[PDB]
Amino acid sequence: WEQYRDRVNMLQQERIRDSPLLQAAKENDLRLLKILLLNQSCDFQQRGAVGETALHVAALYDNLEAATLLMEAAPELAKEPALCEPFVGQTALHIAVMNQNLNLVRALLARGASVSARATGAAFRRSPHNLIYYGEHPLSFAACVGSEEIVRLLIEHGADIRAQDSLGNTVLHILILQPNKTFACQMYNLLLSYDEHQSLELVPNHQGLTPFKLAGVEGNTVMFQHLMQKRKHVQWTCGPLTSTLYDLTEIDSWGEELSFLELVVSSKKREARQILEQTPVKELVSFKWKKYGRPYFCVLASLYILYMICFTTCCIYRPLKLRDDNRTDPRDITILQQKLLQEAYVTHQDNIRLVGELVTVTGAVIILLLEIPDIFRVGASRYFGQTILGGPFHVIIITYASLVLLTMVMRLTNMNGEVVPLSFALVLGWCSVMYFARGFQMLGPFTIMIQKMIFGDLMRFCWLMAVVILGFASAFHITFQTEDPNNLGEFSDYPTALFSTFELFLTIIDGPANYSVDLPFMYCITYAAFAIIATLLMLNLFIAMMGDTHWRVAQERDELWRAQVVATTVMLERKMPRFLWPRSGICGYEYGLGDRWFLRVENHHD
Amino acid sequence: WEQYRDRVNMLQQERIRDSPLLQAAKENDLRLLKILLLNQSCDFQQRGAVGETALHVAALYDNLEAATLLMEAAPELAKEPALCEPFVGQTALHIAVMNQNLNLVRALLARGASVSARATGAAFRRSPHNLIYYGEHPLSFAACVGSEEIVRLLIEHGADIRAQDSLGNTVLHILILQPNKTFACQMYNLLLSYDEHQSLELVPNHQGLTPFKLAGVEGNTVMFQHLMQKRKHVQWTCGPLTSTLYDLTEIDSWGEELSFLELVVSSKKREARQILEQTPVKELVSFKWKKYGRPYFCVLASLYILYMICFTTCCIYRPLKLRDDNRTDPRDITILQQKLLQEAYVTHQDNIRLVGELVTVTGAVIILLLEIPDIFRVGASRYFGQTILGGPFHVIIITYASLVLLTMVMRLTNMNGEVVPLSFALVLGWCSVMYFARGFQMLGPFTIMIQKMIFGDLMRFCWLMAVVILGFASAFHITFQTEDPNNLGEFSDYPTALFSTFELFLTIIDGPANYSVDLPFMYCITYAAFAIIATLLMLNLFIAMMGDTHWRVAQERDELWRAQVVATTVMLERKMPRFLWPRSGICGYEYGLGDRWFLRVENHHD
Repeated sequence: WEQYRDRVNMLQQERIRDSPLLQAAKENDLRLLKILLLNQSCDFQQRGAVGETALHVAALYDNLEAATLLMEAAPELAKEPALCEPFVGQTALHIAVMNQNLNLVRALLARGASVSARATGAAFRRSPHNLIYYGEHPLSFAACVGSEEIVRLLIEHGADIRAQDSLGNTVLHILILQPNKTFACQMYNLLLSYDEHQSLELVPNHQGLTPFKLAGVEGNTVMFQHLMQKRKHVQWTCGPLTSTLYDLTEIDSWGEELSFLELVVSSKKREARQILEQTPVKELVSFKWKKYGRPYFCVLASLYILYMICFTTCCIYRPLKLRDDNRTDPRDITILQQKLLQEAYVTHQDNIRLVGELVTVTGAVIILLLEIPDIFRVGASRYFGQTILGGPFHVIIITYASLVLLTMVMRLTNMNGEVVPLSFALVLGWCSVMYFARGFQMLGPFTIMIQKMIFGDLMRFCWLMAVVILGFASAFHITFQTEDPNNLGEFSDYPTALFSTFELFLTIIDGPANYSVDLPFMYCITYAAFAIIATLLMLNLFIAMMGDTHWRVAQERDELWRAQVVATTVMLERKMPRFLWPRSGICGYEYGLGDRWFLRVENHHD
Repeated sequence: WEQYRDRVNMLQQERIRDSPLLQAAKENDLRLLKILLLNQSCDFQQRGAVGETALHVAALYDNLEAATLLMEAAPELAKEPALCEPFVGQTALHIAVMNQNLNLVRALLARGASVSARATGAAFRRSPHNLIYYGEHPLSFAACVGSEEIVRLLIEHGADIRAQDSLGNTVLHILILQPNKTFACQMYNLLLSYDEHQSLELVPNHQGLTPFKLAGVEGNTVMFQHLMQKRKHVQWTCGPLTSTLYDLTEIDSWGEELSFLELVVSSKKREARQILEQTPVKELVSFKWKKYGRPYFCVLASLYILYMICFTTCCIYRPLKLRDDNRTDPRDITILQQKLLQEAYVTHQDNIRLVGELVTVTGAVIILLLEIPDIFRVGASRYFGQTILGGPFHVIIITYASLVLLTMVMRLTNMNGEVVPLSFALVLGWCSVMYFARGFQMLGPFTIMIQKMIFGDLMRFCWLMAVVILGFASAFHITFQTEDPNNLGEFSDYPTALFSTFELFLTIIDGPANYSVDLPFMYCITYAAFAIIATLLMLNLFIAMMGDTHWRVAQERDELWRAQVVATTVMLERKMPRFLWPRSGICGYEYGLGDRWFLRVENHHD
C-alpha cells in the first residue's frame, strides 16, 4: 500500500545493480556497454524487477548515449512496456517524456515507439498514494509536464488527442487537474489549436463530467476564467466602462439532469466555493437569489414557522386526564396521565386539536417525501456531511419526521410514554427553524459558526468535561454515602450525583451548602478543587478557546455562507415547479443569436 | 561567580598598567619597547595578575610588532601558559587564534608554540557564566571562530583532530554547539576532509553523545540536515518527483541502550522539538505512530478506562452499615459508618466487590512497577518537569497508586476515614485518563493548553484571588459576629467565612440575603465592594487574560503536541515486548546493502 511501493523500489534497484547491463546503462559508462554489448552472450531483452528494459533504466537517469547504443544494438527495445503490477504498460517513451529529454524522445520515436501506449499501472492512477497523476498516454504526460515542443512533436508523430484513460479523462481533463497553472492555460490553448475534428470540450468522464464541469468541481478558478474568456463576447466599450455578454450554456445547463452548479456547490474540496465568486457565476446566482431565491425562501420559512406554531399548539393541548390509581408512594408527583384514544376526541376543542394533528402528520410525511429521494439521489455521506447543503439540518429533520410518525403510531396504539418522542420532536423540529437562517446575512454566518463550534470545540470540551464530571461525581457521591440524604438530596446515588456534578460544572445550580448542619470537611476540600479546576479555569478556558477559534475562521464562515446562499438557490428550482422559476438569462432567439440564453454584465474597469 | 571575574579583570588591567613592559606591549609603542628591552635589567619572563606573559598582552590587543620583538628578544615566550584560576592553561596561541590575526599565528608557530595546548581554565568551560564556549585547544578555537586558513595551518603544523577537552567534546561536537551556522557546515565538512584515521564522527562525550545525537539534543536542525545529506542516497528522479533512501543507523539506533529519539524528545531546550519535523525523522515517527503507535495507545486507553470504571464501581459499592451510636448532638447528619473487615465480605456481591478490589490492587502495583523504574532511569526533575513526557500525569499516577495502596492498608488495618484517600484516588485517577488525550488531534493540544494555563495563569490568579478572599472573608466574618448565626449560617466562624467568600468569588452560591430580617449596612457596603472588585473585575479579567494567553501560544502548544506524539511513540517499544513492535524501515540484507535498515521517501519537488 505504501511499504509495497518501497519494497518494489528496492527490488527495482537491486535487479538494476545485480545485472551488469542495467547498472552499466544506469552509470552511462559507454566502453563497458560496448564490451558487454559486442558479445552475443548477453541478453538484450532482459527484464527488471518491474519488467523494465535496460532502455527504461537508460531513460530513467537521462542517459541518452546508453539509450542510443541500446537502440543501435537492438531496434525493437522501444516496443515493450513494463509488465508487472505498479507499471502494467509503462514504456520508455513515458519515462523519456516525463524527464523532458527532447533528443531522447526524438531518437526513441525514430525507431518506432508507440505513441498510443496505454500505461495502466497502479502508479499511474488518480490515487492519494501517488504524488502525481499525469495519465496513461505520453501526450498526457507531455501536457502535464509542461513541454511545448514535445507536445508538437507528439502531434507530428501520430497520437490523436481524443484518447481516454481511466476514469474517462482525456488530456484536457488532466490538464485542468494539475496544479501550477502558469503553463496549463497555454498548453490547453495549444491543444485546442490542434483540435480540428462532437468537439473535444464536450467529451465527458466515466463520471460524466465536462472539462468545464471538472474545472467547476476541482476549483480551478484560473482555468475557469480562462475558459470563460473563450465563452464571452464583449458587446461594447465606451470610455471607462464596458458591457460584455457571457454564455450560460455550460453554466446554467438547462437540458442536463446534473447541472453545473450542483456539481460545483456539493463538492468535497476546500476550494470550488471561490469559483462561485467568478465573473458570470456570482451575478448569475445573485440575480437568481434576489429575483426568486430570497422571497421563496422567506415564504417557506414563514409557512414552516406557522407549521411549527401549529405543532407546538397541538403539543401543548394534549389528551390528559386525572390518574386512576392513587399515589401511596412518597416522592411521586405524577397527578395526570394521558387518556385512551377512544376518549381522546369527544369535544369541539379536541376536534380542533385533531385537525391540527392531521396537519402536522401531513407536514411530516411531505417532509419525508421531499427528503428521502434526496438521500436516494446524492449519496448519504455527502448529503449529511456537507454543512453547505445543511446536512445536520437534514438529519434532524428526518429525525423529527420519524419521531412525529412514531408519536402517531403510539397515539393510535395507545402506548404510554408519548412525552419522550414529543419532547424530542419539539426540540429537533424547532431547532430545524435554524435552516432558514442561511437566507439572511445577519443570521447565516452566526448559525454556521454555531455548527462549527458544535463540531470542533464542543466535543473537545465535552470529552475532558465528562472526565472531570466522572471523577468529581465519584468523589461527591463517595463523600456523602455516610450522610443523611434528607439534608443534601444531591449526591444521593450515582446518577443524581453525576447530574448534579454536571450542573455544578456549568454554574447552573448553587453549591450544596446546608448551614444548619455540619458538612464533611472532605466535601469542602474536593469542592474547592472542583471550583478551582472546573468552575474557574475550564469554563472560562472554553470561552477563551472559542474566542481564539472565532477570530481565526470568520472569513471561512463568511465564504461558507456565501456558498450556502448558492446552495439554497440551486436546492430550489430542482424541487419547485418550473413556472415558479423562469429561465435565467437573456434569450438569444429574440435577437437572432441561436437560443443560447446569454447573460450581460456591465463593468467599470477604469 | 560574576563579580570575581570582574575583580580579576581589574587586577589584570592594573598589573598591565603597573608594569612598563606590559603597558608598552599593550600600547604598541616600538621605541620604548626597544629602550626597555635592550637593557638586561628588565625581566622577560614576567607574570601578570592571571600569570599571563607580555606576549599574551601583545596578542590580546592585535599587537603584531610588539609580539614579534618580544619573540625576537626571547624565543621561549610562546611556551608558557597562564597559570592562575580563570586561565589554567591559556597560551598566547589561543588568544592569537581567537583574534583571527594570521600573521601572528604564523610568527608564533614559527618559534614553536604548542598546538596541543590544553587550556583548562574556568573561562573556557561550558557554563552559563561564560559568553562563549570555544574549547581548550587552538584547533577548536579556530573551528569555532570561523577561519579556514588558520585551521589549515594548524593541521599543517601538528594539531590532531581527535583531541577531547572537558565533557568529552571533540572539535566536531563544539562545532555543532556553536550558533551562527553559516560557516559551521563548511568548517565541519573541511575537518571531515582531513579525517583519514573507529571514525571521528562516532567519538562520544563523557555523557556518551555522538555528534549526530548532540545535534539532536541541541536542536541544530541546519546541522542535522547537513549531516543527513551525507547519510542519504538518492535512488532515482523521474521528472518532477524523486525517490531517495535515508539511513536509519543513527536515527533508529537499534543496538544502543540510549536511543537517538529519547535524547531528542526529552531534552530541556526550547528547540529540538523542531528537529522532529525534519525529512527522515517526521516520516519515521509518522509511520511508527500510524502503524503501531495509535492502535496500541487506544488499546491501552480503553484498558485503563475499563480499569478505572472497575475502580469506580468498587468505590460506589462499599462495606457501609448503620451506625451503632445514636446521634444526641444536633447538626450531625452521619447515619452510616464503614464496617469492619471481618463483616465486610460475606455476600456474593461482596465477593464480586472483592475480586474487583483485587483487580485494582493489581493495577496499582503494576502501575508502580511500570513507573518507579522510570524515576530510577531518567532523573526525577526531568521526568516530572517535562510536559512533553507527561510529567504531571506521572506524579498524579504515582499519587493515585500510593493512595490506592494506602486505602488497601487502611482496609486491612480497619482504620477509619477511608473516604478521604478514596476521594483523592478517584479524582486523581480519573484525571490520569487525560494522559491518553495526547494520542488524538482533537483532545491533545487542548489538554496541554489546560496544563499550560494551570501552571501559568491559574497560579497567578489564585495568589491575588486568595489575597482578596482573605481580606473580604475577614470583613464578612467581622460584620456578622454580633448577629444571629441561625439566619445567615455563612460567615459564622472563620473557616466557613473563608470558604463562603471563596465560593462567592466564583459566583457559585447566591449572595447572602435574608429579606425577612434586617441586615447590617456595612455588609451591604463591603459586599458591593466585593462584587465590584472580585465578582465583576477579577473573574472577567481572568477570562480576558486567558484569552490573551490563548491567542499567543497556540502554535507553541501545536508543536508541543507534535513532539508529544513522538514522545508517546518512543515511550512505547521501550516498555512493550519486541514482538508487538517490529523494526521500522526497509532491511538492507534482502537487497545486498549491508543490514543498515534504510527508509525510502518519495517527494515531489517541482
